[PDB]
Amino acid sequence: APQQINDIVHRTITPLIEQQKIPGMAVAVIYQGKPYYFTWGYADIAKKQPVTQQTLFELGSVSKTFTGVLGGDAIARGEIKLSDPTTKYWPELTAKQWNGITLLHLATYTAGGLPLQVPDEVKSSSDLLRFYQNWQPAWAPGTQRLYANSSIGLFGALAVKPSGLSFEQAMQTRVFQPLKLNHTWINVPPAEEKNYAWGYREGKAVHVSPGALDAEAYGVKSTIEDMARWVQSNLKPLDINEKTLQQGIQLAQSRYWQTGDMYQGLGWEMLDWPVNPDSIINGSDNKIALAARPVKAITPPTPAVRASWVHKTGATGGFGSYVAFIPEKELGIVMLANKNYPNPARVDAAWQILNALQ
Ligand SMILES: *[B]([O])([O])C1=[C][C]=C(/[C]=[C]/C([O])=O)[C]=[C]1
Repeated sequence: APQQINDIVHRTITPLIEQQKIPGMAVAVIYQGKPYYFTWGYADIAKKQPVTQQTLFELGSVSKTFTGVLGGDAIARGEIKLSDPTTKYWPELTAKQWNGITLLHLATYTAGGLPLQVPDEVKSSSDLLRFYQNWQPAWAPGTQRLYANSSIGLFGALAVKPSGLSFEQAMQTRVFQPLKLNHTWINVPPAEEKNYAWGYREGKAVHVSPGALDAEAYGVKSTIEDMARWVQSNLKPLDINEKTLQQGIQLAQSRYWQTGDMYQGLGWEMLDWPVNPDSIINGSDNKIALAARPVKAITPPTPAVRASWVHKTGATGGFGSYVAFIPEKELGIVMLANKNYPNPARVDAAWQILNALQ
């Protein structure tokens, strides 16, 4: 890789690994449309397996970006509309609090207070229905944003309903495959277990536990190569030959709501570039990102803005990931680690690297 990239990457990530005690890490910088990889440490401390470009990391919530696109693809196919009420695809949802709550609200965390976590006790199709029937919105729809798995996770599940495909099958067929993300999984197959890094929490090795709507909200695992490719796809969707997917990607980067200087897309979150570091850094901390906040509707939604910083953080009990890219500069970065460390440190590192390249 050009010495410039190599130097800024190493000057930035090295102190990060030491300060945060990150066991293993992979980074990818997309510069002028070309990917450059970097790896450090361990995928498995006990078995001394190093992190390589083939190592799989839990993406955590970055999986929400895949769900936003799959959803957008469904829209481009005319299978769903964001303006359709939730009940059009789940008539069994009869509780009156649901009238007025649209797929857009589920996709954008603006239904009125759906919780972050779906309860552990919710493990079946009937439990899920009961959970949503019983939920009580604290606010009218489309007024406040509350980042939630139970919100976009339901969006993902309802969105693939007309396809007649399972969520995993829709995702494989309509997103992973066309984009050649061949080492990206919702369920890691036996043959790939050997490249599946262990997550580290409090020094103990861990892997994400199964849960309701996990595939739709935080259940994707991937390699630094597939993630770099996922970034290039979102940077330049017009290169995607599959029509509905191309649209879908564009749709996920449209601006539906604004809160502070942040705009909510489908999965992705965007800010106008040039952007202020403190604004994206302080803004990413789990004190702002998860908090209840009023939103102003963007009527109608602004189509994907090329001069934007598009990003998303992700975390599981054992993993910390981050994706950020600037379409107008053909610039992006992917940071995957098997330790869940503070969001501000990720965004800080990512900004130091990308700013240094325009
Ligand atoms: B992201 O990363 O942000 C996320 C993921 C996951 C969660 C939860 C889970 C449970 O259930 O606990 C959150 C968030």
